[PDB]
Amino acid sequence: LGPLYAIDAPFAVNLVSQNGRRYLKASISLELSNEKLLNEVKVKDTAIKDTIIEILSSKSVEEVVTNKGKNKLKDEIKSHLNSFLIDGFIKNVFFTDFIIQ
Repeated sequence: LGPLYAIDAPFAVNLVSQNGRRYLKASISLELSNEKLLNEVKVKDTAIKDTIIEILSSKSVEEVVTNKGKNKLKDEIKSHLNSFLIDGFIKNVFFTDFIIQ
């Protein structure tokens, strides 16, 4: 059980809506694999926010309402952040707020 790191600014993106305009709002926490990564994730906050925004803004409503979609989502977030982190890796991704408008 590693250090648990909340991203304080909530995320708010457009989903792909080929009929209307639909919005995802989501509060995300990351489980860190070790303490050393805690400074790296603070240093790389901007990069991390840019990657999450690209992942979430690319999905459709159908792709995120099911649990299989949310779990696809978490794995995508883990692996894209883990492609550039160096001092550790993301163990788990947690939503504490998730809602579509």
